[PDB]
Amino acid sequence: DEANIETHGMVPMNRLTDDPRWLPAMSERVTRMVQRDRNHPSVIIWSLGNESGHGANHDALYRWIKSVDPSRPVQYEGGGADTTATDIICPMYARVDEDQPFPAVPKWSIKKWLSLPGETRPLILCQYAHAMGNSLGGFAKYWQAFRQYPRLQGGFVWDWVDQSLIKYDENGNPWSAYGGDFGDTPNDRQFCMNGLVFADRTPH
Amino acid sequence: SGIFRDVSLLHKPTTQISDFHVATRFNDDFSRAVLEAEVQMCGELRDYLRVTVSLWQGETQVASGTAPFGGEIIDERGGYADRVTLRLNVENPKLWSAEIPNLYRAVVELHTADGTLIEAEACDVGFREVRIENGLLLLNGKPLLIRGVNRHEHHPLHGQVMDEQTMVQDILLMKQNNFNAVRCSHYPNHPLWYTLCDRYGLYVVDEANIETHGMVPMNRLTDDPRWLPAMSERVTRMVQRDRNHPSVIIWSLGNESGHGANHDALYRWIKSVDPSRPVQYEGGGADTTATDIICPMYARVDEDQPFPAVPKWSIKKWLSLPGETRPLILCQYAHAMGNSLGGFAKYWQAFRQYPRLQGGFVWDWVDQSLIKYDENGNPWSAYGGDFGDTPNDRQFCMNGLVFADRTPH
Ligand SMILES: OC[C@H]1O[C@@H](OC[C@H]2O[C@@H](O)[C@H](O)[C@@H](O)[C@@H]2O)[C@H](O)[C@@H](O)[C@H]1O
Ligand SMILES: OC[C@H]1O[C@@H](OC[C@H]2O[C@@H](O)[C@H](O)[C@@H](O)[C@@H]2O)[C@H](O)[C@@H](O)[C@H]1O
Ligand SMILES: [Mg+2]
Ligand SMILES: [Mg+2]
Ligand SMILES: [Mg+2]
Ligand code: NA
Ligand code: NA
Ligand code: NA
Ligand code: NA
Repeated sequence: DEANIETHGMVPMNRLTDDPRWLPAMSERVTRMVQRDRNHPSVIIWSLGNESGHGANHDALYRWIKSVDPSRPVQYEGGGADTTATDIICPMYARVDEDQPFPAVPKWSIKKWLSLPGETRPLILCQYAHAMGNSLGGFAKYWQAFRQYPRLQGGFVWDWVDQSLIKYDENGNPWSAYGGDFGDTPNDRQFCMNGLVFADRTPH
Repeated sequence: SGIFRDVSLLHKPTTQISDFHVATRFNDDFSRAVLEAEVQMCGELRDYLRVTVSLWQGETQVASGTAPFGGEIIDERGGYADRVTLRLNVENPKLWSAEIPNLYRAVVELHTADGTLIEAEACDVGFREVRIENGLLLLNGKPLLIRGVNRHEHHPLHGQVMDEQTMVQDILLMKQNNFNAVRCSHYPNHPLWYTLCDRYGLYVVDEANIETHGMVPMNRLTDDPRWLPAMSERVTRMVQRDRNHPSVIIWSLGNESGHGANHDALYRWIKSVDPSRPVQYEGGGADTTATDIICPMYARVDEDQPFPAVPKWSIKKWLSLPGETRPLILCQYAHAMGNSLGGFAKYWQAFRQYPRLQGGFVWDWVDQSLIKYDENGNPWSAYGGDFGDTPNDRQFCMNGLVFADRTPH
């Protein structure tokens, strides 16, 4: 269960989450979620949101949850996937054997990440295998690694269902539309369709 | 069998230096060091006796300390009146490593206050710190990448007798072939070897002469307290002999003797007596309580071999097993028997990618073949069974990167 906090478009990404003036608004997104959902057995992990860098507001909120509900781990991927605001190394799109050593926020091979000096946490990818279009090549390589390494405890595929929307042609017949099809601009075109299933639930 | 290393006579004074230990400690950036030397005497104590420890860089004396005997109080009965510890401050020391084997000379003099020398002892000193931190084996604060080989003391004509020319030949070929480390498989070596490794620059794993491989199970003796005394001397007397060589960076408790409580006792003894070097030991699964380094033999890079009790996990996976944090350096890997070394690049790629995979020691340097002569008197290379020996293990004695005469494979 994940708080409704994503500030991906900021530059740098943590511009708001490291600003104390935004701590109150962020706090309510996290606290009100825990107050609503904490009795559901299906929730096993809380997440602090998505793609909002790593700011001090995250560390304050991580600790709040750890205090109020010690029954569930807290994870958060921003700022490098392995910051002090996450109990689980939870990268997005880290590869199985290939490192992508981006500055400040490298994406190590998952097998390598587990054993970096001093690291001891489990690793569960918050997003992996981007199923956009004809994709999922290399899926098996993840599963072989998850089964061989105890601390590679799986992951969440990206993602379930294409976000295509229905439009109707001049003859009234429906068709699947994506970014820019409503006059929207700028837009990111077909990047909204990344699912294992089509919007109507037919499998890819 | 036989008397296969040197025999000598040594004439010491009755009041003499009976032992000395040199340690070097550093500040955070290695810009300052303290050399501390504990010196012990035998003989009759006299108030006019003194010890001076002097440190030389070439022909220049850089530090010195002099004191009478009498150590600090250590317990309710006092201290060692027959010992003294000198402490020398050394600014910006030249550090020792296999890359640049900088050495100083320490001279330990037992003398009188008014200047007469009774006798002197001395050693080459390499300033370096070896420690494991955060899962990495560091030398002078930097993480090593061990390009090692295991080397037996073997000569095809002389057997297990070692000579300077051969040792030098081996070191030169090792360095010329990008090795920086050697494991004394599986016993303390001829004394000259450590002096050469100190001077030419190779990291050394010094290993006690204890291997009980043929027991069933392998720890039958090493888990038996009645064998603790015999084992103990093999480890303690090695540390007593070799502790002042800078090239020795890691102590090993022996080889292929399972994992017994005697190992745990001896591991602890070394950690108490010499905190300056990690202790490793592979027996009993390579990651037991008796080793500071996961040090398997022939663990594969990607492939697990999950043997009961003593599995050989893929080295990449081993590092990350739940709770594990130690560095991993293979004590033996890539078995170079005959036409072999297939797969060698796979190890290197992994060692460079994983910080905590810090290398390994290839098995092994030189084939143990022996020369025999045909009726013609022409020589030929012999292996197991060729002397009528039986049972024997045939050509398993030839696993070297070089032939017995040092020609490369
Ligand atoms: O389905 C789209 C996918 O995009 C991911 O971001 C892609 C790539 O876009 C660049 O604009 C960013 O600066 C770069 O860091 C980023 O990796 C995003 O991580 C996923 O959550 C998803 O939206
Ligand atoms: O160069 C020989 C090599 O033998 C290694 O042991 C090999 C093999 O011996 C068999 O008797 C056992 O069934 C098996 O478990 C063992 O692996 C030894 O580990 C090396 O140190 C080396 O002598
Ligand atoms: Mg666009
Ligand atoms: Mg003098
Ligand atoms: Mg046989
Ligand atoms: Na797993
Ligand atoms: Na998308
Ligand atoms: Na490495
Ligand atoms: Na052999």
